Amino acid sequence: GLYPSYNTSPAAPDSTGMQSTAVQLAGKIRLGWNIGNTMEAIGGETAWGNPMVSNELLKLVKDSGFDAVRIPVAWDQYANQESAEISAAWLNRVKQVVQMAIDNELYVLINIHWDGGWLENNITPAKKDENNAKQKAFWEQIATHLRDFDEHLLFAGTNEPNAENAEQMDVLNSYLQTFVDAVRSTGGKNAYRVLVLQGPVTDIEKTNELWTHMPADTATDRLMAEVHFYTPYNFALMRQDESWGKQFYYWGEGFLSTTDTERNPTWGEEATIDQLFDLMKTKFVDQGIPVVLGEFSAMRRTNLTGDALTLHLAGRAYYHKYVTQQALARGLLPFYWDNGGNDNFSSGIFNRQQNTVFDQQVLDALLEGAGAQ
Repeated sequence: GLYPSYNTSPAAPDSTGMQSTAVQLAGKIRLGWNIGNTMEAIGGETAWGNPMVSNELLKLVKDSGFDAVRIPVAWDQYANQESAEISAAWLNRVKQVVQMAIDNELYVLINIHWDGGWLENNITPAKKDENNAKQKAFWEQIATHLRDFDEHLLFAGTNEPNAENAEQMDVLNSYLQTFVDAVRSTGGKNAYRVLVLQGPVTDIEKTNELWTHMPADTATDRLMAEVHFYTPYNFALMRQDESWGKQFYYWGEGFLSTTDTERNPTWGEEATIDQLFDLMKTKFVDQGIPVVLGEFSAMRRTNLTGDALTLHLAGRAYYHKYVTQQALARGLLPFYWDNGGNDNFSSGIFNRQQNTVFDQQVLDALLEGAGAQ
């Protein structure tokens, strides 16, 4: 093999604290929070402006009404490029963060994120073999090191794998199978752990078009699918007008501008959100496969001013409430994308520097959406 085996201590299978099926575990999660721009940051945990994950942050996330965290994690930059050995200090750091989250009674989804793109931007026949070898080596290590956590810990094999056609989807299916095999090979509680597999680009329409099967699993009923959501992009993330379209500042029936109508959406309103989520209910949920809505948020436009800003913030809160509520009604588990920022074009709802709530308006909307307030 390209790399040595990192399945060095496989353990007898253990179902202790692993008694929930995927469907049962999904029923315990109504609202999640991503620790964005932190453990996945290129250059290190603080490189993208957030503090190291703290117990105080995880206590505040739980106390604020979240049931779960999604923890984007980088790995490649911590690995020896000859051996694929991940730094012991980094594996211990991730284990410490998982332990703190579980100490605060959160469910935890750990992934390999974009991670500088080694996998994510390389869903190609040319990279298939070398990426399967690194996927296997990395997951053997991650799974071995985190093997003793109970079913509060879930694994997600990839983030937003760039598969745009059937040929790339076949490569992605292989990367997902490698993930499952590697985790299961380590035994112990990893014989039973719920694993989460990503649709192509985590895009609902591409998933609907290209996805055909889950990986084979030695476990039964321990898999979930994952999609993300930024629809409509013009509202949620777009930071400048383009030749092909304009930023929307406003979203939601009864949160639309009567004055600057050109900043209201021309597509991607409530009916489209329902339509897209129904595709996933049809394909996955109503076939007994829960869906993790692993990443969604519409960024704050604090570069607006006055009545326009007020109207923007009211429709942004409504967008988050609507997405959360409509996801849950259709069996998608909503995980809010928080990049930690509190300035323009950001998504942090907490002030991470001081462990306080920065944006109670969006927090309230998420909790109302979840039926929590």
